Amino acid sequence: SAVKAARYGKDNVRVYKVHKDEKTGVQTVYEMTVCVLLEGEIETSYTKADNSVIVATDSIKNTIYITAKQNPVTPPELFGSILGTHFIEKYNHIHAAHVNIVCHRWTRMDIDGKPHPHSFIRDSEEKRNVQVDVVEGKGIDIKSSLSGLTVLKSTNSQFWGFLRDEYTTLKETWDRILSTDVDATWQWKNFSGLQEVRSHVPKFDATWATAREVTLKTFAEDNSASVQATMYKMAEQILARQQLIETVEYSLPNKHYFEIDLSWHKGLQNTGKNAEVFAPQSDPNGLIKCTVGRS
Amino acid sequence: SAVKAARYGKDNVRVYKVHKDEKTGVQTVYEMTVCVLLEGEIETSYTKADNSVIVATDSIKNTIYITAKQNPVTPPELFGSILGTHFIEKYNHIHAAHVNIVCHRWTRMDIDGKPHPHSFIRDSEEKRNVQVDVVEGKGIDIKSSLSGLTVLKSTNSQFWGFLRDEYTTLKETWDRILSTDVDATWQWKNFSGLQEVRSHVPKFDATWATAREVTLKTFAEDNSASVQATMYKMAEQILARQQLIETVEYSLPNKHYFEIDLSWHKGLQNTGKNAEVFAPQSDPNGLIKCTVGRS
Amino acid sequence: SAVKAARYGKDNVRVYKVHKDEKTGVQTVYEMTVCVLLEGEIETSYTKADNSVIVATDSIKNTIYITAKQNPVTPPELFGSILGTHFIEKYNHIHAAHVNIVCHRWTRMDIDGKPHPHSFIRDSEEKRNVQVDVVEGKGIDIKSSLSGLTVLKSTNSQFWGFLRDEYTTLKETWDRILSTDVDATWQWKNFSGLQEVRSHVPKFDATWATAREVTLKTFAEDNSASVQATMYKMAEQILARQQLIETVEYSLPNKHYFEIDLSWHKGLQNTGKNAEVFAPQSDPNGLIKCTVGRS
Amino acid sequence: SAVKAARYGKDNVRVYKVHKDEKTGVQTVYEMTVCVLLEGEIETSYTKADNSVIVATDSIKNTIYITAKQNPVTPPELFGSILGTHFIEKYNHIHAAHVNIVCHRWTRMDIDGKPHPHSFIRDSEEKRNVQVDVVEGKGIDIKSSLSGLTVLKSTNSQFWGFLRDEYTTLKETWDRILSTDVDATWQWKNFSGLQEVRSHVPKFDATWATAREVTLKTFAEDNSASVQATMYKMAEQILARQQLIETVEYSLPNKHYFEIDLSWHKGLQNTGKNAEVFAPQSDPNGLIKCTVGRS
Ligand SMILES: O=c1[nH]c(=O)c2nn[nH]c2[nH]1
Ligand SMILES: O=c1[nH]c(=O)c2nn[nH]c2[nH]1
Ligand SMILES: O=c1[nH]c(=O)c2nn[nH]c2[nH]1
Ligand SMILES: O=c1[nH]c(=O)c2nn[nH]c2[nH]1
Ligand code: NA
Ligand code: NA
Ligand code: NA
Ligand code: NA
Repeated sequence: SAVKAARYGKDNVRVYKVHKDEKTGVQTVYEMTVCVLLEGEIETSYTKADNSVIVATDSIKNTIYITAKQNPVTPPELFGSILGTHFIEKYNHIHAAHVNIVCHRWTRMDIDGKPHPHSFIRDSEEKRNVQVDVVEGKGIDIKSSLSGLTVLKSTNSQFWGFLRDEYTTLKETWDRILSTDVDATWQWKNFSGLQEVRSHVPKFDATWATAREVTLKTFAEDNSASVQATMYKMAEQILARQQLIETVEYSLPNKHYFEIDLSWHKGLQNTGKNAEVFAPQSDPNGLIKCTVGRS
Repeated sequence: SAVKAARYGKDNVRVYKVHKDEKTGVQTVYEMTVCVLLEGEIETSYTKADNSVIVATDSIKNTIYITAKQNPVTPPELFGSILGTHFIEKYNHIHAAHVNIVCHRWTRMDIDGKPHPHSFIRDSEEKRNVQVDVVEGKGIDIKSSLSGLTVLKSTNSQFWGFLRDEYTTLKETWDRILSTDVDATWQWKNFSGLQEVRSHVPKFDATWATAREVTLKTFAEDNSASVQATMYKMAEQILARQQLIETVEYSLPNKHYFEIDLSWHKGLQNTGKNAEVFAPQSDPNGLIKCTVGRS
Repeated sequence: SAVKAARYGKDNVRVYKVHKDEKTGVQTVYEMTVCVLLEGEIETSYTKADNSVIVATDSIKNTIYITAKQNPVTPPELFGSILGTHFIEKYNHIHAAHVNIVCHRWTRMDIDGKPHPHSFIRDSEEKRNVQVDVVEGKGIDIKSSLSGLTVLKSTNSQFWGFLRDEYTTLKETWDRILSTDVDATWQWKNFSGLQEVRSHVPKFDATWATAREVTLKTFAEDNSASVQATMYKMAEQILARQQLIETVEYSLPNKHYFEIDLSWHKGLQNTGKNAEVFAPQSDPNGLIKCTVGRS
Repeated sequence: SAVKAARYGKDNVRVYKVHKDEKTGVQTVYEMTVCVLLEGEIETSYTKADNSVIVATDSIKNTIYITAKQNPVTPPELFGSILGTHFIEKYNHIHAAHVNIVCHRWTRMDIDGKPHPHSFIRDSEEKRNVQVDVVEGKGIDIKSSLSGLTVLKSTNSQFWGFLRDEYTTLKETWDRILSTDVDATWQWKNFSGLQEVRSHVPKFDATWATAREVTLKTFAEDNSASVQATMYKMAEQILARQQLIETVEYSLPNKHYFEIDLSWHKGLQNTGKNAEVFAPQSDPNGLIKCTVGRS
């Protein structure tokens, strides 16, 4: 037998950082969960019990805290690039670092119409994520994403004209509920190293904001022919607005809400144009994916 | 042996309702999870296999949908009271109904600065709940609550002057992070029946809004001596603003964020006044509760 | 306003303890999650910011580890009683301690037909729990339980003869699937203090084993007329086998598995006597409870 | 813009099937959760709102139930292969089907030492999974796995001799606790189609059993030099025992249990050779992966 692939590191490292403006008294907090996995010339730890090649996962944990102390943690694309580069430069025999960061929302509270200097609320479990792969001699590959953005529209979704055969029971519809949890990922062109990532720093927050805005507006305004058609419209717009993105991937569940026929009870009308009360279905769910790139 | 207590019903009934304004084209959605448990002269279903006394839990499920079709589902205090009253009036041998409702957030989207007519976002997993106990001859008892409101302040929390003995290692502090998930319950005076609940309908949404506002402002503005002292201030204010509330109960975890001593690494300073990077602790957590009533 | 009730402490304290037999080399592990909440003369911490009355929750955490180091952690009824008694005896102004323990399964592995000396498997998420309330001058109240015991029988469950009215759509059946997650609690007679709890130590593990065995055998062998009737049979037997138990409470979900009519597809027969493929329903679910005591 | 990749289908389809032996009266149940995603000539549903190419996800759901009615559902490798093949053969424009199956445990109850004919228990949340990719003209690729197998050993694990530098605080140890949740995947050689999969049917259950047995015995008996070294030993043995497997992948968290220094309290000794009480850590955790193939 032979080791074909190996990676190891530390997962689920929770990190909080506070920034304190001495002039204004305003504080800003960041909270993330970080995973770092390393690859390199480490096969002998598996095959020969040679621990000399192992940077202990506990040390990886320490390094994450030290790096957060000495560097900006925002935008997460930058922090992830700094963290991954550290490992490949510091250790001769480590040749790739894989950094995943999940950013948790701490949104500044408004009290009496004014932003509070040091109080925050978790407004939703929506996350902003990055995956950064730093590979020696091959640069820095970054995939940015938003996830856990849960939306619903109560009309202006249709689904008709699909294939009908002996396995089909679904009725065509011209008015249904559409609800989903949005997972959207944009993949940046390869960067040559940290200097290049640093050169593009302002684009990271701006592109996240654009991706979010395009997703929300398109969902709200499209008279949707299907999840497929609506998601493609979102991806097309993101690619148009940021030239440094190579591909956009969406993964969308179709979280079904079923009509409830109540006509058995005193002829109560609750279907079609008379539908008011629906039964949300926990499972199963449609799952629709697409990756959109440039012509 | 004898049956000392019994209750049965349907849990986890998901319900969605849409309201459509024909004049303006605006749609408003409500989504809840409902549990209804019944009590009454039902012992023989347990002791003698006498199913004749059982209103099937499937029928309870149907009744929830029918009731939602025929009645307002907001405020949830009213809907719960209507639903519970139905069971005790309809069935001679059912003498109490226990209705629990969890309301899920569907907040209207703003697109380009204007409220969208039929698109919604789940902004946080904060819930608004009710527990309604309808008991034949004893009226309607309602407990309203908010839960899952997650907040953090990065300074203006202290904890010193506590008991110190041979079990104590905790250092006194004059500046710490305070973070919690708020669970707050206000218990209404007993209502004589549905007519009385109907008479107070506007107070339900207004009191929820007050409870939320008081919680947020007090958390943000109190220079907190302890979770205990801050929570008492919240409860006192709610009781002052709504005379029809008898008690307010808070249950607050203290979600700890620990300093990380990095001085072992190149004398890096990250404690006390120099603390910037902290380690959020998933467990254990303090848990602090109090019920506040009137003198 | 006045403080009507207050309790505070530490939740989610994970504890592991190992016992090592020096003679045989056999090791035995215990893992639990512990919560301890205290009550007493502590109102002033809430009303006056008087922390002098607060035993810090961090100190409660330390005490749990110290107590586990110095005492047996099994049976959990005993450990909980020792832990609660400590707080009311040590602190003059603390008058009640509420201890909740969840015991996690670590079952000794069999390798090649022989029990391994120091390797364990988590065989299911079934838990054994205790709630111990130690109240100064009022003794020790213990509720023992098992939870998370998930079972299914594929036949020998019926449900017919229930109330039928205009809200009823459920068909009577003489053969259905029955599946549930068992939550069973037995409440001991009040104990005067630790000496009395110590006197009954062997009864705790034996009664847990009896409760589990009675639950499994009754579920498997009863030709069930309803969840109600089957659960009552379980409770009756437990009360018969242990005189020191005052009440037994069961709380059982009815986790539905629905028939799927496939007759629309080539007249395929999959209902009634021909039912082979079913759709498990995640929600809603029936919920049936009963508390059984002595005549 | 252009569609670079697309797949869509139905996720979270829960399925139960019962087999009834008429001769013996013995019943056997199977429960799974199934996901099926399709690929093919479907770009126009995204780009042109052309639904004519869409096999509705609802129809995919129906097909799963129909297929389960007409075919064995065990071993899951076979069922997944039948299900995937159906889609590529039935629909001209569908060229790949991706089937994921999670099998849930329903283990026959022993009552009074004898196997019960129709009663089952969920003994642990361990799963047996398959991923089957059926690609037109390219055969059938199957990855089989077990997951959620949670184990702990209380001694006979070591970790010393790792890299030490200025980021290192971890002490070397010759005796620690090792606990993990095992995720193990074996990838079969490509099969030419269903006939070939059918030819190897007995190997599927036997290889799963071997993988499980090798994992448990190796974990229990290895005096482990590291997670890396122990996992490699497991993989090597599986590859030796089944020639039709090409690679074995393990992904193992290192779920840490920390010593608790209690010496501050009356010089209590609870570290090193005196360690009895430990603190399980929920996070962070090491994460160690390896893929082992043939020389
Ligand atoms: O088994 C281990 N492998 C590792 O890579 C490691 N790093 N810290 N502790 C560890 N234990
Ligand atoms: O066992 C049952 N008990 C009930 O109360 C019930 N209601 N619907 N189905 C049921 N099954
Ligand atoms: O606010 C607090 N209240 C308490 O009771 C406590 N105990 N430890 N830290 C604490 N913080
Ligand atoms: O938007 C949809 N896309 C689909 O592929 C589908 N299949 N069923 N319903 C559906 N809705
Ligand atoms: Na390197
Ligand atoms: Na009545
Ligand atoms: Na006392
Ligand atoms: Na095809």
